[PDB]
Amino acid sequence: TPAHIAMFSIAAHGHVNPSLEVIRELVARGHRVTYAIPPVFADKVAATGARPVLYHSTLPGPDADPEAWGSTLLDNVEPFLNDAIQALPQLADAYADDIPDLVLHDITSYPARVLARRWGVPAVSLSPNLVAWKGYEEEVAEPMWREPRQTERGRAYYARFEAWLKENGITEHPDTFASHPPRSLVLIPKALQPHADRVDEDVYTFVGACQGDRAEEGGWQRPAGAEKVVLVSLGSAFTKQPAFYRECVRAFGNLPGWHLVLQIGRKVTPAELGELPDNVEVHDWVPQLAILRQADLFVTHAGAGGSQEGLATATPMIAVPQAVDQFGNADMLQGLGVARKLATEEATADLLRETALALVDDPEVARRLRRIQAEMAQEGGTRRAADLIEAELPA
Ligand code: NA
Repeated sequence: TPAHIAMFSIAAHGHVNPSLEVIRELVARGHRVTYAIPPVFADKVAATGARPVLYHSTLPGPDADPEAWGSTLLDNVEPFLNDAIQALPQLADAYADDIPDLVLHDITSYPARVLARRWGVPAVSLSPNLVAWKGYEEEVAEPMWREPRQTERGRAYYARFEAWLKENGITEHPDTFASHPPRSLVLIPKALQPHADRVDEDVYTFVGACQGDRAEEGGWQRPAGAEKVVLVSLGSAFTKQPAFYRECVRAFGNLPGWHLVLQIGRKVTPAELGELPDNVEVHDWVPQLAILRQADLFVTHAGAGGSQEGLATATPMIAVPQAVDQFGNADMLQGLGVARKLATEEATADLLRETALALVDDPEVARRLRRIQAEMAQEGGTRRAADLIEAELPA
């Protein structure tokens, strides 16, 4: 008689993709898994074998640019409260006489936390980004929150948040409720966790290893004259670059022994790029892994899949973030001695080239990558996380 594990997330790729493999494995293990998700991701979720439970989220669909979330931290954070308040009852009612044995959820789902409590079952939080360490509150939250909190808006945000939890028997402060889960699996490698020396390892277990995505075998496969392959697979931060994808051509084009995979405004759109040399393939859509598995350098936006897979593929990286969060990845990657940090004003054909020739020729870069790949192997992937989830399953 199967345990019911209820998963919760929102319609955003970065909050669904990282755990799809885990959900897939839990189903493969015989658990009955339901997955609360908006309709746009129903197909995506059903493909894991989980039953989608549909609800209406007022958050921006997975198909939205980052003008659409908002410009200050209260603009970033309020939407999750607003959504949660109108999603809670939908979800409570959809699960009314089918109370799960265990609640799993991406960090964005406030309803999941509330319902786990209301139902008196354990919740397991699944983080696709870094988590709080012991000390973050004083260290980091304050000043960041220091100002918005003495504004009329921030006092009302926090007021409404209190009241809403109070409605649901919860007395934890909202910052506690939101940012400090009792139990969490962190889906990024420890190597990419700030001040990771201080994460509480009763609460949090790191499971950041590649287990999965398209584990496909063969994507594109190296032309058998390609000494050094450089995939440029998010290298940018998704913004217009009629100079950066072209700076990449000038860096690697006709560079003896090199071969350059570019991936563009992934809607085609150009004959900017111009007179492509013979060792330069450009595409709108690539299989970042089979490539990375045979690539020797990776120019990247450096988000989770991207910082992770290059580490996972022991591929040194030229870090081209263009976002404060990936500025922390960049100096973290760079901090580990396996990448050099670059912004677009900086990522010019010359400096791309000499940095590329540094990194691929640095035998210690390779040794460090080996080191990190081994630590991620240990952390475990899908089976690992699935184990940890079972180990909670009021069973
Ligand atoms: Na490699």
